[PDB]
Amino acid sequence: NPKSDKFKVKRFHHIEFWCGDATNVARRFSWGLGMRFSAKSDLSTGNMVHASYLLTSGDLRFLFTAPYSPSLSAGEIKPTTTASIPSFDHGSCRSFFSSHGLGVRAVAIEVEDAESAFSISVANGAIPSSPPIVLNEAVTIAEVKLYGDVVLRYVSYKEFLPGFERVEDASSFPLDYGIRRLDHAVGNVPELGPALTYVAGFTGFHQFAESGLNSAVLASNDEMVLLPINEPVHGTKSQIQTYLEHNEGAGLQHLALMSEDIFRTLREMRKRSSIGGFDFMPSPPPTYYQNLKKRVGDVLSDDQIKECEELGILVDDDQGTLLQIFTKPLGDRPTIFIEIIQRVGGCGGFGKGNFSELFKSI
Amino acid sequence: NPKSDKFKVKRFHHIEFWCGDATNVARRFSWGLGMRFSAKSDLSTGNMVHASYLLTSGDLRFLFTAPYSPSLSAGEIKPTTTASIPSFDHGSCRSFFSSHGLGVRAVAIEVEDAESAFSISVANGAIPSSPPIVLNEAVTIAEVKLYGDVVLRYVSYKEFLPGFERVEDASSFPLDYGIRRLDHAVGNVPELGPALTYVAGFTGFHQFAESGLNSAVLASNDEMVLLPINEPVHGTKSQIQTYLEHNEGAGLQHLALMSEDIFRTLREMRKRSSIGGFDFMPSPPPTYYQNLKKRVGDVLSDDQIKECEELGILVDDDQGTLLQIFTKPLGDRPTIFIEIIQRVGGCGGFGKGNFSELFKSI
Ligand SMILES: O=C1CCCC(=O)C1=C(O)c1ccc(C(F)(F)F)cc1[N+](=O)[O-]
Ligand SMILES: O=C1CCCC(=O)C1=C(O)c1ccc(C(F)(F)F)cc1[N+](=O)[O-]
Ligand SMILES: [Co+2]
Ligand SMILES: [Co+2]
Repeated sequence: NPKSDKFKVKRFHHIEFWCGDATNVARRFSWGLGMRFSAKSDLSTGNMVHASYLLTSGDLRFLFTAPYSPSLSAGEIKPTTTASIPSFDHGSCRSFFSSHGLGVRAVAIEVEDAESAFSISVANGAIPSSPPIVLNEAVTIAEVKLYGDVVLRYVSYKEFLPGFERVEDASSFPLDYGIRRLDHAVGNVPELGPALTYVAGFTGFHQFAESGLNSAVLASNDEMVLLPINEPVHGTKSQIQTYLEHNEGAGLQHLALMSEDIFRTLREMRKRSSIGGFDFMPSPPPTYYQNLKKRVGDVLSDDQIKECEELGILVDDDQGTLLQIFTKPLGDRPTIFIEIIQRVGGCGGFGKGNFSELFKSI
Repeated sequence: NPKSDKFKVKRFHHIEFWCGDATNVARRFSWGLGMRFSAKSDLSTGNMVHASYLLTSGDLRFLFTAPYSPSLSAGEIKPTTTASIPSFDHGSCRSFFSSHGLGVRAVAIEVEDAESAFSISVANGAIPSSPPIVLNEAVTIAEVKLYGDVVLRYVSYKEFLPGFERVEDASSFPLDYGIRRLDHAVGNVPELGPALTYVAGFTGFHQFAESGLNSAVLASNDEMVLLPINEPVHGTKSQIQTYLEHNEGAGLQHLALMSEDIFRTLREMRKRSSIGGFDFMPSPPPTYYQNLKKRVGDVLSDDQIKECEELGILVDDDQGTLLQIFTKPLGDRPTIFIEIIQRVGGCGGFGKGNFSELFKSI
């Protein structure tokens, strides 16, 4: 950990999904994941450009943005626009959604100064996506191309964003399953070589870490933001190659959401998989948990290990051990999905040893 | 009722929504309305063109179709395609979804013969949308332009559709709130004149029926399919004019879903409005229900009338009385919404008298 970050980054701020209808996506994710309706920005607030709805579960913030009819804001220009997120564009959102479907547009990171972070990034090789825009003389947002069509959004403060309105405490249900923070966001790239040296080039992020894939992890000075990047290899399958085929290019593979009580979260979500929520990947056979008594027998009690077999949880090092489960793809395309992890910054790893442990069941 | 239908139509068959992501829309509607996951047609079944998911609640069938990546079916042509619905097209679906957002694409009606119904319709002035296609030598589907970009789909049998697969009885939750059938589907048109004489021209459907709108209803020989069409008037507001502005053209305004126990359905849905379901329109003041004892006092008991005020239900003629409630718009745009009705074919009317009864509260 040389702490070679070119500028001071704080932590993950929010994740912005781009879809054609932000309502139906925000309603499903809120029920399937337990994120309360936080803030809104649409025609009811005065936004004639895009409809944005924020879901929050602890510190995690999920934003869902969809475009309106361009004729509504036809009489507007950028200086007098009414969009809460000035980085928005009708052409880019419909191009992003027609090429990738439902996917993550921007991985937002809170920094010390967004205007300074934009200049240092661009001067070190970052492709500028959106110039720094000041908002109500309090919030500043900037965006640079991350990989594919996903952009890295810098945000700095001196409340979510201006223009948004906090929903009424009675008009929103305080849903909460246990998810608190965003752990890491992983993206798939055809070549990790040019990608790892690019992202770490304008950020100074240091590297934190039969296979079917090759991957490495970038992290900040305190390992609070973690950006793993994968690359496929041919000669097996290669589920990451099928990602690039169905996603039609690079993009964010999965979001890792941290929870305080992974058993309560998986109990709340598995009871909702078939009533609007999210379906989980197939659980490993008891052979996997028969070997769990040998790997984490001294780390976990048999009553708790057997409970992991009931929910189908994957366990896996030196600094500590982590628990993890993977949700099925979040939409029609077999692309983006969700990973629920519990650690006991970046302690426990990323379940890289589970690839060999899962094959041992056969 | 002259029974002047040019061909024998049976009843409403299904409704097909067109969105960019069929999963998130089908998961929300199933939880918010109580429709079980019926059949699917996607890559898991062999469809490399579109992802379609059928929701059923009694006889009502809601279909949700979204396009895949065109490169997946790039090596296919129409004779050797793998799409379950041959009427599908990547260009039309993305054009429909980029112009109208989430909306109804096809109002399907079961007929005696789809090939004959297509020929009689086209020969009487219908604009052909999709030619008749035979499916597994058992099902025949045909489509003609209805109004705007909505098309009227004819379907005839000799199971939903071939290519689809019935989901497993264990992999689907038997959700059921009480909705059983589709009553009527209403569309907004800039001019009902050219629209009413067009739709009734190639179908022979007879007319069944300060205002802010002008409307008329078309119906079959047995009044089992009901297609009301509205037109705005300027000089008030005009919520139908705002429909044509946000929908960017004509389209289906609202779907009327019939239920057997309107009180149970509204009790199941109102408890789910803030947890992924559908929000309802504002309920009328008790002044509206103070006049309910004078209009339907001899038609309903005070214990049941007071219960209608708790759920905020609208009541309204000669043949009988009907109950009705309107859901808020189903997505980002203030366009398409849902109406829950209970009748005691087409008996009770369409709540046309509620416009004057609602204004009496002031
Ligand atoms: O967290 C990461 C990034 C590094 C490599 C990786 O595959 C990670 C996964 O989240 C992960 C871990 C384990 C498995 C397993 F073993 F279950 F297949 C799968 C994944 N994965 O591809 O998401
Ligand atoms: O069913 C119809 C079609 C004919 C006219 C009409 O407006 C119908 C409605 O479903 C309806 C009825 C009453 C109201 C009221 F009174 F609550 F405003 C509103 C509608 N509507 O526009 O859907
Ligand atoms: Co991960
Ligand atoms: Co109606």
